[PDB]
Amino acid sequence: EFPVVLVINCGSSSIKFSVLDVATCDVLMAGIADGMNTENAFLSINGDKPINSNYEDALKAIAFELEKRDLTDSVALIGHRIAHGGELFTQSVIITDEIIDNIRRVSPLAPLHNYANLSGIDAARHLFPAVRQVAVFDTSFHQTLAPEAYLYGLPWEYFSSLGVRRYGFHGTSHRYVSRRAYELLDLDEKDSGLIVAHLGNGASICAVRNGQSVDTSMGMTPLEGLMMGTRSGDVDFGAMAWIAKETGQTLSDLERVVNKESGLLGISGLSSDLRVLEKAWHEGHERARLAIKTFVHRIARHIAGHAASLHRLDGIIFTGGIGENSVLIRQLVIEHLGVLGLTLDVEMNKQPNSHGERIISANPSQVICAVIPTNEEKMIALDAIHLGNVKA
Amino acid sequence: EFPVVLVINCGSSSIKFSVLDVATCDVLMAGIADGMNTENAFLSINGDKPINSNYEDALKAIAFELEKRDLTDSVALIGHRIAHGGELFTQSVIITDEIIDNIRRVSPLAPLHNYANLSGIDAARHLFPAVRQVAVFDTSFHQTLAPEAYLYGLPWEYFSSLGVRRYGFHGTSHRYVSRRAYELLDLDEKDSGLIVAHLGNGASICAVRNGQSVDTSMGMTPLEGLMMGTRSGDVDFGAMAWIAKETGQTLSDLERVVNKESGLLGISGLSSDLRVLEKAWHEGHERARLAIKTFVHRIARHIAGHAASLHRLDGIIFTGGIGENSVLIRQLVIEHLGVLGLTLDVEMNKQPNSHGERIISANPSQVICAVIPTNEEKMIALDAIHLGNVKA
Repeated sequence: EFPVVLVINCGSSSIKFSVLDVATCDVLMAGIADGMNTENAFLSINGDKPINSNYEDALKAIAFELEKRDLTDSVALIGHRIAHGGELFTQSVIITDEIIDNIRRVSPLAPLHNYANLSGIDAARHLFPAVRQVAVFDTSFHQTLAPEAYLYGLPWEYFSSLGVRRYGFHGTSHRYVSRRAYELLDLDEKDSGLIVAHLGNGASICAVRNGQSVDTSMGMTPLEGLMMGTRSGDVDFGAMAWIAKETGQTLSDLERVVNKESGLLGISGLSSDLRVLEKAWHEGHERARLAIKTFVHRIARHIAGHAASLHRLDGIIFTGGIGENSVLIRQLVIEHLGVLGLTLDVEMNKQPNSHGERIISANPSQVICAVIPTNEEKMIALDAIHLGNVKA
Repeated sequence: EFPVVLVINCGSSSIKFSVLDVATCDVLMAGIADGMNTENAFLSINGDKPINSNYEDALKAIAFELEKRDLTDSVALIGHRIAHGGELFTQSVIITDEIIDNIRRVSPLAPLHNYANLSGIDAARHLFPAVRQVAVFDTSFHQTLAPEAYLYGLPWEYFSSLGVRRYGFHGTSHRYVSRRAYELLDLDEKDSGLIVAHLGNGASICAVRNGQSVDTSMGMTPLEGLMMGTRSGDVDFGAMAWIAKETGQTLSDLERVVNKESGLLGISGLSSDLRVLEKAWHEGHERARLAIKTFVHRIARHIAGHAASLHRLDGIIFTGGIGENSVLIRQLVIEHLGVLGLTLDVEMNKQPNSHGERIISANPSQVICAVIPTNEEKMIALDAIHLGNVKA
């Protein structure tokens, strides 16, 4: 019958979706319902002919587009991406009224995206009442973190009553990539130490000991850790308090600066795109050079820092938009980690992403370096497929 | 004639002082003029019989105490501890009107302590007009940091116009300890990679490549990096912004919490003193255990992170109150760094601080581990003595 999985990702102003074959996890259809909540909303199926509304309206359009393509009868599972699962979700679950209630409980931890996810769930339940639906969380993989790894240095009341703690993100990616690495590197999952560098527009490092996440660079919010596209990353709180006095800016004013105006875009004053910055550096632009150098320095710093949660380091894995495609960043990051005895294979590192799961380190390297393309829709689908066998 | 150096440290509410022999750098007198700016002020010479006023009043008392001890005629040099030298000071200098003017320029970077230092300089110039006086800066050693190491991910204007950047502290300690390490470990200064862990009430890590500071854990303020006695250390700015909404606290309200109420005291809810917390952990107290475990985790994390600024790691050096005396912390931190191939010599690590400069790592260790007691007054004096030969 060739059943399919409908993967849904509801952002603050967009609904991204994919349709994957159950047997192969091949993408059969992809799209994005952009410009949400605004009066102008457009659906772009397969990147062609935009056609012109609330969250349910956009999904009803997608459902009617699958109905006219005769795929509605093949949708056996629906996968939902949830931004934040708090401490309540440690893995992917079958959606029920209880799960919805519990997602709503943790929604204050991400008031923007989580309510959009619930809107996507409410709509998909209305349109597909007979289809099994699953929730896959960004945070769930990092719930194996020890208290010493997730606690902040703040007073205990902030953690006990307010729930302030490290959660970490890109967890679905970090899990997927780690699983693939045991195959590629011929490692035993239960006797392994990996560092996964997820480098995209948002970026995080994760240390994976014996199949479990033990440290990750993002905190309670996606703002901590690595410097990113428009995100500052680690920043001295005293420096932020010093700025507030000099500029007369509040905490909310500076939160927007840290999130939207900082990072690669902030230092260079040009772009959050590395392709632009690399060219500018070769064209002699110094602020683009510094932005990249700082980006690399902070990546090296966190990769090495995260390695302290491992007993033995077996592999460093690059993934995400930047991790998969930037030959320069990988070279610089690896060369910034000679202290861990890394040796780069320059020609292998030059190979484009089309070569997929690949080794980029030379033989004398003490630690294997690799690129593994991340596929978050596939992991969502694979979780959905596995949960498809359940009788509940 | 046996000339001496008068070392002065002016805090926000105290004047600490020592008198060191020029030839040996042996402490001949030590004291503290505490309770400054308040109406009750007491001078404690050698920890006996407190005797009972502005910054000049307290120093005039010290000067009269040296006059009655017949040492005033032996004071050939006066050393001043300056909290912050901005970007203007890269080393210890002979104090002139120009230097004073320039210290005043950078005093907005530390409005509390720096003006107290200038008050100590103004007073010491009044009391000892014929004595050479030198300034030694907490920040100066970290001025060798590359832009990639000291820049934050914030927009460029914050660095260019406001001067927001990493400065780092304990620089005098980090320099001194690093110099001693080349002797103890038989290393060539110009071909070496050290990590210095300064663990006291305030704590910082510093990476020293070829004699130069290349990375350090504190930032623009002493609030960034390691979790400390009452300091939180690295904290997600988004988490702080999240708290502000829930509690209704401002940025200044949270700065005091981060600085005075957090850290070891914050998590344990008991003490900032490790001796208390160690006993409590053995007595079964869980929050004291977690405070120490988090303290160690964050130390391990930064030591390993800082090692990425080195090409070869030769030694890890412990110093400061905790680094010198805490057998437990050293054991746990080293055992948390098996990834760097560290091997602890348990019996050597048990040796008390009276054994001074000592190796605590076993032979199979890939990296030498050592304790080197820090002496900031001596480094101030040694800088003063060297600058004593100058004709200006």
